[PDB]
Amino acid sequence: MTEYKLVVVGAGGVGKSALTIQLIQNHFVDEYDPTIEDSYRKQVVIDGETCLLDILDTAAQEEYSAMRDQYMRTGEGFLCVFAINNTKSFEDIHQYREQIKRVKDSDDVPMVLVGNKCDLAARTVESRQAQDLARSYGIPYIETSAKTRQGVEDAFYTLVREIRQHK
Ligand SMILES: Nc1nc2c(ncn2[C@@H]2O[C@H](COP(=O)(O)OP(=O)(O)NP(=O)(O)O)[C@@H](O)[C@H]2O)c(=O)[nH]1
Ligand SMILES: [Mg+2]
Ligand SMILES: [Mg+2]
Repeated sequence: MTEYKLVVVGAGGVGKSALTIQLIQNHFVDEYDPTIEDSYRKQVVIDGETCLLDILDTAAQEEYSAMRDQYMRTGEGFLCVFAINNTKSFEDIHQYREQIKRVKDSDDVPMVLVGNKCDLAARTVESRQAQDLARSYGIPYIETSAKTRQGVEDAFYTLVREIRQHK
């Protein structure tokens, strides 16, 4: 069946790991501690088709990762995550996108912009601002909470559909 290589990127603390674990966790382990970069597998049916998702949870740009360029080459679609209470993380999206362009040599790489931590009242990035940004790149914008689980499935499955539509 169809395998998708997905990569989760973004600034430190935005919830890259929390999102990934929320999607892929089977709850055998009650609380799972993800301190390192790692890969995780999830089998899912999307629009009638059984997909195997291979999901790479990455470190922020400021962290050293030897395989960084290679996993961006491998990656077929990217969740570009910022937190709605962290303006710097939203501003850093430009840099994550540029890194993906640098490696893959394309302006048309499948991506979804994800405003995480939407359960929090203390918002500093308005949804309209992020919609405008996503529209300028021709990518979807999805808000999520890794805590309440709102939007998590939508974010990842939307990314899969972007990859499929890119073909
Ligand atoms: N309120 C709230 N907190 C969240 C949400 N997602 C993650 N967090 C919290 O934000 C902190 C960072 O989460 P984490 O999953 O480690 O983020 P990360 O982007 O993987 N961090 P790192 O870059 O260090 O790997 C944790 O305290 C986590 O519980 C969310 O949707 N809502
Ligand atoms: Mg993490
Ligand atoms: Mg406000």
